[PDB]
Amino acid sequence: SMEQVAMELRLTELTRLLRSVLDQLQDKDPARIFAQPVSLKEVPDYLDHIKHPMDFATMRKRLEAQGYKNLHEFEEDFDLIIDNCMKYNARDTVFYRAAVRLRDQGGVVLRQARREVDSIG
Repeated sequence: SMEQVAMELRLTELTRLLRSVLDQLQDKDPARIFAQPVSLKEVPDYLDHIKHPMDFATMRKRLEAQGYKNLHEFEEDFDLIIDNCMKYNARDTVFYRAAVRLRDQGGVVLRQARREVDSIG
């Protein structure tokens, strides 16, 4: 149908906007702490602690398969990255602190992304 095509075009455009959001958020992680999944070879107890691991590569795979239907889904994954890290690592660690900084800096990007998603529809 023509309606299915129009819905598909909306999703493609949301994907484009979320790709630019993802890039902007990942630049706030210049240490690349959150770039890849926590290695289960290197942290073998991880899944005993963190039930839904997340990282930027995994989000990028979902994004490129158009697997985010709305901004809320995407934000959920971003918050996982932060929240996972702030539980596994203590306050006095470079990892915890990288998360706090990513959260605070990413808030600004996400606030305008929400306005753009609503505005453009």
